[PDB]
Amino acid sequence: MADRAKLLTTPGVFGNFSTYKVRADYMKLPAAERKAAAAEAQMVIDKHKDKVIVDTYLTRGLGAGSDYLLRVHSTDMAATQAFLVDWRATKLGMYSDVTENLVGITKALNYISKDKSPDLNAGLSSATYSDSAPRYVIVIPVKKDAAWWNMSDEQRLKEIEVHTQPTLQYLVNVKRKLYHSTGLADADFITYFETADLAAFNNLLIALAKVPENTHHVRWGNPTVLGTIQSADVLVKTLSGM
Amino acid sequence: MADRAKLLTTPGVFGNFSTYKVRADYMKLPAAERKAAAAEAQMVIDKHKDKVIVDTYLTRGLGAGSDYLLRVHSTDMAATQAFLVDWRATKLGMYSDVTENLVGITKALNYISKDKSPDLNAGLSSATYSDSAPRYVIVIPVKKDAAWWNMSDEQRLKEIEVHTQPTLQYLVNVKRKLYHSTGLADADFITYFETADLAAFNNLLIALAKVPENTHHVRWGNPTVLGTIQSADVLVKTLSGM
Amino acid sequence: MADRAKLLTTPGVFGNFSTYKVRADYMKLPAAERKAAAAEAQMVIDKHKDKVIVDTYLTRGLGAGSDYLLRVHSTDMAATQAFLVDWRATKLGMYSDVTENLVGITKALNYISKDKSPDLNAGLSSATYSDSAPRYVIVIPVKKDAAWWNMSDEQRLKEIEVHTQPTLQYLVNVKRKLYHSTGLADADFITYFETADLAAFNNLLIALAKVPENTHHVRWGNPTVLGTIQSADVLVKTLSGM
Amino acid sequence: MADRAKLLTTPGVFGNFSTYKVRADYMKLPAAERKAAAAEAQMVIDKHKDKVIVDTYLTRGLGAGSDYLLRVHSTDMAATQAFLVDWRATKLGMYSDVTENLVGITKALNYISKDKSPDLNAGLSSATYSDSAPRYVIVIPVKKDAAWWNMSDEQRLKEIEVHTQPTLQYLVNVKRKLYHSTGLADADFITYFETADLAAFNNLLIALAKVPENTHHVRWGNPTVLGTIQSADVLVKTLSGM
Amino acid sequence: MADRAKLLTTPGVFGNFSTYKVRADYMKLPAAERKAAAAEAQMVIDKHKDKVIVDTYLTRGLGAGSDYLLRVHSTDMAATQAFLVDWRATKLGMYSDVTENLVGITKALNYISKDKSPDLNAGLSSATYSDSAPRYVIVIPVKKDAAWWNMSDEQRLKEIEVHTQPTLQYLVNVKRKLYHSTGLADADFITYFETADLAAFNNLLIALAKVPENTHHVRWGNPTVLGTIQSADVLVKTLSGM
Ligand code: HEM
Ligand code: HEM
Ligand code: HEM
Ligand code: HEM
Ligand code: HEM
Repeated sequence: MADRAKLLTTPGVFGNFSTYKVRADYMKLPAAERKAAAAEAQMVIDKHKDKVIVDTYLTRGLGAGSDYLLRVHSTDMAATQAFLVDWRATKLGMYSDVTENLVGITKALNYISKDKSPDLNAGLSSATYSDSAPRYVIVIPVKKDAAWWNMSDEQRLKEIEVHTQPTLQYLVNVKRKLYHSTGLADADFITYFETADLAAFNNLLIALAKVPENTHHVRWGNPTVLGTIQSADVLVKTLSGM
Repeated sequence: MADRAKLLTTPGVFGNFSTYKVRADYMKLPAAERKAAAAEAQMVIDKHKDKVIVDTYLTRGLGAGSDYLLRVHSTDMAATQAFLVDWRATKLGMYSDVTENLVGITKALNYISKDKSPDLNAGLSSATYSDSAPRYVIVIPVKKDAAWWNMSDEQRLKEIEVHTQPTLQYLVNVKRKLYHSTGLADADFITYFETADLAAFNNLLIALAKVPENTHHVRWGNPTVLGTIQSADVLVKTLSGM
Repeated sequence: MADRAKLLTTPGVFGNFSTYKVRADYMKLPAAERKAAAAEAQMVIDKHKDKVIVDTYLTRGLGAGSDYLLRVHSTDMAATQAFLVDWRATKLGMYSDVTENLVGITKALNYISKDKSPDLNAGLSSATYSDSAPRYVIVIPVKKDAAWWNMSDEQRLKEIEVHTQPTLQYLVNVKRKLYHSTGLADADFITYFETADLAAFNNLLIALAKVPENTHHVRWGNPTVLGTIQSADVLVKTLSGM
Repeated sequence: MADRAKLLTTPGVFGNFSTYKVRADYMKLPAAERKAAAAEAQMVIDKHKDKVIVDTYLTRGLGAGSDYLLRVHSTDMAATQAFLVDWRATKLGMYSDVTENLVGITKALNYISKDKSPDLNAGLSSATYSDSAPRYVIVIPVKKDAAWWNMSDEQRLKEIEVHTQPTLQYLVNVKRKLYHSTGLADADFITYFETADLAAFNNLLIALAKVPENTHHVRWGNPTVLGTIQSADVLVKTLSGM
Repeated sequence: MADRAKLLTTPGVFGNFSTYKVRADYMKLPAAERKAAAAEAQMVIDKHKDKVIVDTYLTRGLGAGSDYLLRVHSTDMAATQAFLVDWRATKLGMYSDVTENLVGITKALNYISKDKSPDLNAGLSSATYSDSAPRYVIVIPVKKDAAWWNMSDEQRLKEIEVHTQPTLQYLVNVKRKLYHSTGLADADFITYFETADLAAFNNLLIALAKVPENTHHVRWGNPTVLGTIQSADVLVKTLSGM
């Protein structure tokens, strides 16, 4: 059976990110049909609970790319697909147009490992989030240029150490997670963040804009997906006028 | 009730900018439904008056990106979202397609502070708008390249002094406001202007095109949002044939 | 009140260019409904005759960007908006989707004045169009890179003298008008041409491609709007099957 | 009747290329409505037979840009427009969305003339197509960068001689026609090919990719339009389920 | 009846790749119409079995570009078109919007041939897939810059040898097929992969990102099409809620 804490903290897990706009004729449906949408959403999540985990987020009003985001994990990529196929059959899903959908895999540390960069690795492992419960999500797709990948392992390691040094301080108020996507999407990475403090988040990304690694980005957003963390019930009720 | 002056003049405020096109079938609604739209807009703005302020602008006819613009402020990012969610549930909102939606935060001065640049700071602080009441809004999203951000604080200060020296004169007939967006949108900044004098505004932007800072812009518009300042009542009536 | 000759020949005039596609369901309306459209167009133009002038052009079949173009002038930018708001309320307008809308202002000569460049200015001043009445319009939005604007006044003057030298001969065959748009649209200029001779026009633009100024263009079309000059009556009848 | 052979083989002729998608609701129309489409197409082509010639091609299934292509020639650009206006008012036309529409003019040889390049000109003039009747069409819009146009006539001639030398051999199985578009569309040229042998065509374009001229292309496709040559009757019946 | 193994393993075969989104109103159709779709799909595949082969893949939930992919082969390009024209006439086809459609031809080895690169060719020739049956498909369109094509045959061979050396090891768990598209689509190549191991596939693409060839890519995806391999019956049933 699928265990949430394990799926969120181990290598080899597929993360499937999808954003949707609600079609204009959804709100033209009868109120009873929309009232029932929330229970249909919970049933489809529950149907797939032995294979996948699902998180929901409200993006309407915080960007033009979408109205909501789904983050789905499984050790089986096709299982994420099957969940999303069934989601699209729900009442809300049927009235949802997909606007972005990126997949990636979690991996062991390539750079800031105990073996390769022990001091920074220690700071990474010892950090503790100490703020209020996160309220916001940010997803940033990232793609690096050919020049980056053609640099040596040693050159890249140095640039990732420079990425890490000024950002460790933000682990008190930003949670991060990295997925790897080269060959599976038009991105090298999907980056995922949770925070209560968007002022801090803006400062964190400014810090990263200022390092030489940033000279290699050909995608660093587009979209930058900003949303609020919501339960599935609240999300679907909100989008259904319920 | 949220204090408008405080929200417009203090540092940690979220600005939420959204532009919409009105769908073709809105004007096919019965006249009674369109007549009721202005009061619905007033009620939703009223509902959220404890947490947000709202400004409306008519962009139809002055660009192809949108028909209207909303600028929403709050100290709580999610409160701006909640207002926009409720806006979208109004009759006009139901028939509105979002075309752009950018958010940012207000900050203390990074460069032209009393400490760092006292003469320019004094000129900035003492400037007074003296023209007739503004009639037009311009919103310009801005994003700077990695080379900009990788420059030193001193190198960047010098370029911002050069931005400021030739433009202080325009504070007699252009009002300006800066928001910071890196990590929250696909922009580093949202810039907001009010004026009665678009000839002056064109000259102002030409002056800024001519300085070295401009060599670093990867976004400087796209869209350049141009509109007229309108009350919410007049905006909604105009778009409703009322 | 508005005077066509004054508005077309003086500095400080706003030019508002807008292109539209006619939605497919317009032609599904009964002929009697479409028959009324032409009179409505003339009435809205007449309603605004004290503040604006209006020209109409048919673009269907000469590009994929639009079916028609409106060029509207006024000394008040908001008056151009008011006209287009009312245009959108007409039968044809309500079935029109805007595809591009750019505004700009007419200005005194910056470069090829008698003061700064007397020989070329004499050629500009003495040229006379001497072909048949123009049949075609071309609108070309232009934007120049930061490197252009960062060049000195003298460097830019030389490049504009090189723009002018090989093109003066085409004033026999082509009428031109320049508008300035930096800060008001995602363009530095809107350029407007009338001609009966598209062979000559092609040769003219080839001559401009060959000069060093052209190395600074980041927009030089996109869209290149090509149309035929038509009365408002003929335009609306044509798009209405009448 | 217009002289087809003359329009296809002389300078100063306008070529008008347009591609369209058939709307999803076309095939929902009653069969009797669709059955009438083919004769309507024939009638509009006949109506304009004094001023224009028309060729039809099926692109559905060979690219995502369009379902069909029209190639229209006339010595009067406005006459090509008039035909396309009337085409759009036909049953199939009313259910067609234009996706690309580019115009250009045929010209005398600029480079590989008897004057400038007599050996290659002789090769060009004496070449004969000798393969199976063409079955396929390819249209490739081309635009060259400012650096190309800024090169001297002599520099450009050399590069075009290098274009021509390795491609003359393909005149046995590829028919070519060049149109000039600068100023009339977002392209410098429209290039048109007919062949039965797409393997040969692929090899021809690879040969051209390999020459220094290709370093100057900023458009070389986008779209690359690939279709099959069809009669108007077969084209319309195919797209109408008849 | 076309010979599938021959079409999949010989030079001179046309590959036609198309992706589609299912329109929102498909699921609004009565159940009986959707239940009939799978047989209609099998009938059209059977109708064309003398000339083409067809493979089907489910892409919904693994990217935002499409809901399904068709890969069609024939020695006659027009036969692939004829199949796709009849596909679009089926119930599912009629409710499908094409999102990408690229064609190409299979060719003999240009670089890693026995004559040009015998050691690497031997490794290519001896390599055997030995993992579990593939479950996933990846399609990556590739286009190389003018600088690549302008390099000599020897220079390009060296870069393709470097492509091949680190990737031979993946032939145990990734199946590959190359098609050539210059002149036939806005791509130089279409690349096609089958695997059960997306972790391996990500590592494979990372290896290729790191070589100098990658500095020449102007397209390497866009879209990167990720799907699951499915029978036609299962594909159509899944998209029909059956
Ligand atoms: C919140 C504080 C942050 C910390 C402490 C941090 C730390 C790290 C570390 C340690 C790695 C290396 C992983 C490995 O060895 O495989 C890494 C990789 C990465 N980080 Fe961050 N990061 C943070 C925020 C961000 C943000 C905000 C973004 C994007 C905007 C980002 C984008 C990435 C990317 C794309 C990689 C992969 C780099 C590569 O493999 O080339 N990080 N980060
Ligand atoms: C109206 C007269 C103008 C004046 C006096 C002016 C002045 C300034 C000043 C003093 C700052 C520095 C803020 C700080 O220290 O943090 C600044 C920043 C900025 N201004 Fe302006 N400005 C004007 C117009 C404009 C216009 C028209 C634009 C856009 C077209 C613009 C875009 C910006 C941007 C993007 C920043 C942030 C720069 C950075 O942090 O890298 N400004 N401006
Ligand atoms: C028809 C013959 C043409 C002549 C004689 C001509 C002449 C001129 C002159 C004298 C100026 C300088 C105006 C000033 O001093 O402020 C100018 C500016 C300009 N022209 Fe033309 N022009 C012609 C055609 C065109 C065409 C076809 C285009 C675009 C394709 C074009 C684009 C522009 C632009 C963008 C400017 C503004 C340049 C700047 O301020 O940096 N012109 N032209
Ligand atoms: C089929 C064999 C081909 C031959 C023999 C051939 C030959 C030529 C010749 C002789 C010219 C010069 C015309 C002049 O002097 O004005 C020319 C121009 C041109 N050709 Fe081709 N060509 C062939 C195929 C192609 C293809 C496949 C393309 C596009 C992919 C192409 C694109 C062009 C363009 C854009 C020009 C105009 C160049 C300029 O004026 O700068 N040609 N070709
Ligand atoms: C799975 C292991 C892989 C192996 C062993 C491999 C091997 C090869 C070989 C031997 C060639 C030369 C074909 C010839 O001589 O004509 C080739 C060409 C090519 N491969 Fe791969 N490849 C693999 C994976 C990939 C992947 C994953 C991609 C794309 C992301 C890719 C893209 C290409 C392209 C575009 C070409 C044509 C290059 C050109 O002609 O310039 N390959 N590959």
